[PDB]
Amino acid sequence: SRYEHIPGPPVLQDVFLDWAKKYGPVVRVNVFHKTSVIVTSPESVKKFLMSTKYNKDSKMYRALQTVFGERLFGQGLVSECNYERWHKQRRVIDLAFSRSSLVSLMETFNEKAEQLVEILEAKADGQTPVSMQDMLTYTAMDILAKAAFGMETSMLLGAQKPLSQAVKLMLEGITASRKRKQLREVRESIRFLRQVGRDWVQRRREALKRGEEVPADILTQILKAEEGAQDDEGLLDNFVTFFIAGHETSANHLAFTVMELSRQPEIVARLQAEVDEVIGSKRYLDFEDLGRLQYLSQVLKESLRLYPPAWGTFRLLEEETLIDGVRVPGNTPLLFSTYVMGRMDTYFEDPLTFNPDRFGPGAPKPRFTYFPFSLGHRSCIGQQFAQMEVKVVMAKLLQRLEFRLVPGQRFGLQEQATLKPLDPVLCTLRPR
Ligand code: HEM
Ligand SMILES: Cc1ccccc1C1=NN(C(=O)c2ccncc2)C(C)(C)C1
Repeated sequence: SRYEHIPGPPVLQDVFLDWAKKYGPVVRVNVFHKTSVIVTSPESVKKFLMSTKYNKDSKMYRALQTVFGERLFGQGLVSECNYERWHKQRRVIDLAFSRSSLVSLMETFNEKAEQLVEILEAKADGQTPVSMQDMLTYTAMDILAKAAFGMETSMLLGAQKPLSQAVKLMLEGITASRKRKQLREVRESIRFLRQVGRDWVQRRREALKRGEEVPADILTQILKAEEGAQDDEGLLDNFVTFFIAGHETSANHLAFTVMELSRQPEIVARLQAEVDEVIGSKRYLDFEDLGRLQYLSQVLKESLRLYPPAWGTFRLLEEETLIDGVRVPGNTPLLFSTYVMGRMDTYFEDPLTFNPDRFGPGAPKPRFTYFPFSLGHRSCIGQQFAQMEVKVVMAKLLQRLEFRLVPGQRFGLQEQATLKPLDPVLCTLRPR
């Protein structure tokens, strides 16, 4: 009743889009456990996301913390909602995301991208159906495992099928809650994931002791954040957090980019030409190469406008506040959605047209209407990691292969924690 005065109704993101267009920039939604208010003006985006006065709503992030009673992300970097506890771990883990840290990861990006293209090239007979969704998730997972944790998962070669199963069941579990044996499959998968964590951490600890060669990475920092903690729960929260966050969205963004580009032959021809000019035949992209893939950068940004895997974020409004002429009561989750704003014609001209030129030099940058990595203090710690890795993978594909989507494959979305292609992006391939 306390929310009844707010405009609202008497893939869910698409329903939210319809509601925002019909009811304006502040709309009550009663889908989540609570009533929340979707705020879609750039004025609100700027006010709430760009200030440390506003923090994440813990009632919303509880669904990441714990799933069917099993600790999943716990109080890790994504799901910790208290500013001070968040800040303490952010500053330590930030060390793994410096320019100097990221530059050293180019080797791993190159090796796994090369392995993926060699695998695809062998199937490029213009006939064999290849799930690009699957191949890209395996590459993303193999990259993350090696880069962040020093482990070789070999999913690209069919290894670690249980591990991929567990991630899949746990993602479905997030959405399920947000019978008998689905609960079992989910619960086990989460424990599996945490048990993997304890394994690698034990391995890392063994290596360090008789001082084997142990290169500084994300794991180094998450360990450092927990130095002198009372047990390993905080450590394993971040293991799982980075295990999942460090591949799932990257994979999704890759899959969506490949899917969309399969109907964009003129953009594909421009991307192929850019890659031919900047890297040529070289089998390795350097760091300075990446910055020269300017058109590719723009394409990837446009892909994230229309297809953000992580569609938005929540903040807690503590005190009753006027928001764009609406009285929003205190103790209210505010939902921000780059998916919704990306598809509104008040913010983007012809919003459904895929146009990389929106992100060209000399184009007015979108002011608070576009945030696929979020904004402010709680923006994506892995944004530059992701940007580098997806560029490497995309550049290698474009260098070497032509993709055609199998007819019958759809362009629609599903929701499994994140947004991802409904279909497996089944393609036939030919060498360039
Ligand atoms: C295209 C790929 C990626 C996208 C679209 C993405 C998107 C996002 C978004 C929207 C948030 C804010 C979440 C919220 O408000 O609840 C976020 C935060 C985060 N992302 Fe990502 N992410 C990507 C890749 C990565 C990678 C590669 C890593 C790690 C290797 C990562 C780790 C995180 C973490 C740990 C946070 C929490 C940051 C904090 O609150 O301090 N993400 N990301
Ligand atoms: C944050 C978010 C908002 C809206 C909808 C979904 C998500 C998720 N992000 N996720 C990540 O792993 C992730 C988080 C941050 N950077 C990269 C990946 C899931 C836990 C899978 C779900």
